[PDB]
Amino acid sequence: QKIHVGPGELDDYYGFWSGGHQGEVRVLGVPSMRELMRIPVFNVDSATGWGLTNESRHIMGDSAKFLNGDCHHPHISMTDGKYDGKYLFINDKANSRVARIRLDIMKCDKMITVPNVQAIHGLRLQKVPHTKYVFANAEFIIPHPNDGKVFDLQDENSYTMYNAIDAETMEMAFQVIVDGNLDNTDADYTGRFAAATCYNSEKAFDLGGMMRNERDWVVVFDIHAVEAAVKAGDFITLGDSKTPVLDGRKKDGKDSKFTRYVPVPKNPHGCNTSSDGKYFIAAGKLSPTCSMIAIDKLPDLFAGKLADPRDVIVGEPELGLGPLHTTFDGRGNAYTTLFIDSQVVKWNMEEAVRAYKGEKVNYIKQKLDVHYQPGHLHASLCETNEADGKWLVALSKFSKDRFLPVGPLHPENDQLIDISGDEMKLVHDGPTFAEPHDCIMARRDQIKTKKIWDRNDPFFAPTVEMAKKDGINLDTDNKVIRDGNKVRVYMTSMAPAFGVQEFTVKQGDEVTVTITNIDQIEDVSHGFVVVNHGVSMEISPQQTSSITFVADKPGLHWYYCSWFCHALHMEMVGRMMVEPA
Amino acid sequence: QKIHVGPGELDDYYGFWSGGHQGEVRVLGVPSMRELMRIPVFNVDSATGWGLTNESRHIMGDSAKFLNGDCHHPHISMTDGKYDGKYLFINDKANSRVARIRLDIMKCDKMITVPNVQAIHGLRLQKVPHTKYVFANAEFIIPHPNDGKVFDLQDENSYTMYNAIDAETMEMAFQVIVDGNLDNTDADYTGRFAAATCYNSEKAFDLGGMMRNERDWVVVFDIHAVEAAVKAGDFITLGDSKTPVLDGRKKDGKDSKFTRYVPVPKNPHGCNTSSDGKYFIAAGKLSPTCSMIAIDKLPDLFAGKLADPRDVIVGEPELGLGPLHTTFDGRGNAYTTLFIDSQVVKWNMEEAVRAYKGEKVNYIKQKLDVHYQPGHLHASLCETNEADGKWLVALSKFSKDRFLPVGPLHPENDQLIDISGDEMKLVHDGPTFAEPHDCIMARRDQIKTKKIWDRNDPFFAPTVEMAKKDGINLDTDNKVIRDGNKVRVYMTSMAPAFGVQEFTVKQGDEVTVTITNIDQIEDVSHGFVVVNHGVSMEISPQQTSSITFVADKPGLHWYYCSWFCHALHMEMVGRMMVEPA
Ligand code: CUA
Ligand code: CUA
Ligand SMILES: [Ca+2]
Ligand SMILES: [Ca+2]
Ligand SMILES: [Cl-]
Ligand SMILES: [Cl-]
Ligand SMILES: [K+]
Ligand SMILES: [K+]
Repeated sequence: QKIHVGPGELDDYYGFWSGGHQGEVRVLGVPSMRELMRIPVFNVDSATGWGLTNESRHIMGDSAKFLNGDCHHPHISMTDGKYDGKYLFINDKANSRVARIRLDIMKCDKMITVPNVQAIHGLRLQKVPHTKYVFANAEFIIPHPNDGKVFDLQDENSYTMYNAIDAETMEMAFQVIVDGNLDNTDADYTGRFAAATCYNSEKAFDLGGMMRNERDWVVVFDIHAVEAAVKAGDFITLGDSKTPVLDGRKKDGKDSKFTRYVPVPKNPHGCNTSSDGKYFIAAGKLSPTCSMIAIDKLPDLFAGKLADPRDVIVGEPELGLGPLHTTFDGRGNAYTTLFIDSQVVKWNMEEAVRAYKGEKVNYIKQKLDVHYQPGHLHASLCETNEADGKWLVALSKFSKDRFLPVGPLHPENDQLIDISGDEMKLVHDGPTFAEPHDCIMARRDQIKTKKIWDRNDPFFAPTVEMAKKDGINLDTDNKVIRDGNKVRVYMTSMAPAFGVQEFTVKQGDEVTVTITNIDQIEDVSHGFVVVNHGVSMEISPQQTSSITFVADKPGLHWYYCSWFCHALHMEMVGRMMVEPA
Repeated sequence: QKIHVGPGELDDYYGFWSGGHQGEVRVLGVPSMRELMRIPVFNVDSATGWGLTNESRHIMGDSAKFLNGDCHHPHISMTDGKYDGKYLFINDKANSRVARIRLDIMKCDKMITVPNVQAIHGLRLQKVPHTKYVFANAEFIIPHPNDGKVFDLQDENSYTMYNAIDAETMEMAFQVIVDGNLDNTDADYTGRFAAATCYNSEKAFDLGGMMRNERDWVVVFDIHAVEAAVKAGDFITLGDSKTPVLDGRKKDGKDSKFTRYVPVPKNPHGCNTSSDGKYFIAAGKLSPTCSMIAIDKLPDLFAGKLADPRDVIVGEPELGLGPLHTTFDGRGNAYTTLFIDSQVVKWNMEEAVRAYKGEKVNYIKQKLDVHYQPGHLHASLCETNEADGKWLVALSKFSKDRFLPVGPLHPENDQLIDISGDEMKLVHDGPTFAEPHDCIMARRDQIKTKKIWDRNDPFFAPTVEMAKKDGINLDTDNKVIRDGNKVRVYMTSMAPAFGVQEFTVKQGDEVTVTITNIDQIEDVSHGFVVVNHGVSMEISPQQTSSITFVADKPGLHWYYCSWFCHALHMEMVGRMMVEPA
């Protein structure tokens, strides 16, 4: 298969990389493994002005004060268990957020701070009949209220929560209180069930105390029950938050209607739904195994027909030292990362089930050495019923000597593996910055992007609305509006000239600058930088962007186009003149 | 020649790419073209905490308030016209800075805001006897003083200055006032001469005005005469800066003794020194030519022994539409990007010289189509007397359809070209983000990097000093110092545990957390994030990192390791308990 993309040839798949604790999303071409684009999200991007513009800061809301993010789990919206390519969602563990990226423009359009929780980690989307909810794990246990009166993790009100978000409105939909904590999560192929791993059933704070008892669990949710109760008004609220909260904790050994707890060894990590939709598969981490829950048997468990929690475990294969995550070729094989053994193991699921039932069958097919310490892995289309079994990417955390030395801080090794035949084969070592955790691949024909902006696009619709209240036609106008100590500059730009090449303000004015790029030709991007004022933004064809800063320095202040747009780019400039105190 | 670096194999050259409007430096492996490392400079990096940590904010000084940058020009320190691999220097156009990167650790360790100027653009290094000076261009004509009383560019005190920075101290050495402006810059192979291009000899603000003269110039500097006047104390100062300022403007049609103006058509851009040391080659931009100045004839120019300044023009080859930059194979050939024709033109320098003298000779050897609109280009070791004629990179501004569509905003196309033979062969298209302008390549053996940090390292030496005053040994100690409402947490880190897992503070307290990574294994990096407090940093092996934040939120707040470092990495956590006000 494939491997090389030469000049003039295009990649076959889009890859979407989490940027880890750097905070952006990266778009790659597969199988080239080249970075086609970065999409700023939780990071401040000096290039495009994400974090600086009024459009981005409005999207970010109050959290625009944060300059950091820690994002792990990128996922694409689905319709009937197949990517629809409309949105990508990603977590922020550092500042408790979920972001939405529109895949038609490759920008983040919505962001939410998840209320009453700490650290949003695991995240996956509802598969069937479409992505109605985004499900997100809050990883750390906290007091409720968290007012500094209680610090102890054991209080009746010290807990973490599972989170559902309307994928379309990006509002909170509901939250479910749970025993222990939450690591990773996945959803079934019906919409009824979701599931999550827990590694802190002990509720300790030290290393040894989290590794305490030989088993934790995966908690299985009945979204249908949860939906029913919310619409039956049976919910509580926490603090000033209107979010419906339902209780998924076990009372005195009795179950809530919303949850079930399936014991799993040992500090389990990855939580993955097979492409055939037969299994939730939990990676054992400290246990050298994975754990297979039959989704089949979940209706009987919730209905009380099953004698005991462990009954839904139809497989528990022994695999190797330090299992972290599982993915699927859609051929009936599963692929699991072993962190300690530094391998990917390929294994047959149905054979694992039968071996848990007595039959002595060798369910392991192959172990491939990786370099080194793999975390996540992802097979192409693995999260859909179209799992095509062509490509595998394992994302290792130590690169050691796989690339040229670049100092004490090392890159990550993301390795492309061909799985289209019977033997896994390593084809490409891909260095990446700041620890991507997971990634997702889509077919090229599953993504459809806009070549230039629509004037009516929601992204800057608020800026269009404000322009109205000044009597500005953004498509045509080059005006300066004065309002007390607020100066609002409106201009069109067309390579190689700004529509407004000079304005004059008085010292201390609040200057907003709105730019509308009216070039027709694709790729004709402009920038705008105000020298020595900390101001920078992109404006792409037919886009409107706006930025606001204080003219606190008297004298002549130059602004220049940052994006190379024309032969006369260097001369694409203007002057802001600031009248003294 | 080469091209593919399969798994386990290593690249041959380091590349150091500008990060453009994004503000960072990127280290790539050549010829694979993979990005090995991002070095944060003018950008805020959520991953390492550059812009957030105390060590980084100290280096940046007052400019820490700025979240943006605009770099174009990365260069490597030399000894005897050869790379010595100690330092990389780069410009910031947006906020008028010069930054230093230490190539042993791959971090920015020094940063200066250039006084009394706007927009640091062109930048190159003294070649011989070594890089004592960093030369830097200030692009924009501004009033002095810029107090808001005078705005006119024609005014006797409206001008810009050429800048010299001590490469070692990173303190201003001197500035030189010039007529017109400055675009790009380069230096000879003796240390006496430096030269810069000008496109605004007209001192205009509009587009037509800047294009009025048929010729602008390259201004040439006698650095030795300059140095001899600073020494003699024949200099002025401006405003609050101590920096010696010399006058290299013309006075009533008579030269300053520090400078010469050599008229060159038209809005010239590139300013490149051939690797044999013979020529400053200015790229003609609006004129379809390069102009070759003979560094030979310069001593006579400054000794007044030549009637006209054009007498130092020895070749002015017609090459094609929109020449922007020039590079060298060390074989006698120059290679020039044609922005409008979208080509690299290979030409023989000495034949161009023969042609200028009327001799009938075809100095053009080849034109290679590039995709699309090339700005800068770079041939391996081209800045040294060791120019090796092997690889070339052309950095084109419009990628169009060369990669998959990723929205209205496109990647740049940096195309690797094989120049080892008579024929340039296009070998790889490399999509890049936020428009790197230029780059530089060095042989693998020319870069030596630290595998781990030294405890004595200058980078965190100030943080070490604060610890001594506190009677704190960083290598061993896990104590919590209190001083009023200041709280100074000192801890060691060893995967999988922070040496301080808990600390209590009062609401409103100023918390400084100082972490020393005492793991000995290479590549074992640690991280430190405080949830919902916008705090994030990296501590690589044997490093000390510190960060400061306010505990304005009462309650329990978790802090965790961000770098996946150990099997139990998820459990590398701690607790900040904050008592109410
Ligand atoms: Cu407009 Cu560069
Ligand atoms: Cu230390 Cu992960
Ligand atoms: Ca446990
Ligand atoms: Ca001119
Ligand atoms: Cl998972
Ligand atoms: Cl140049
Ligand atoms: K790593
Ligand atoms: K571009």
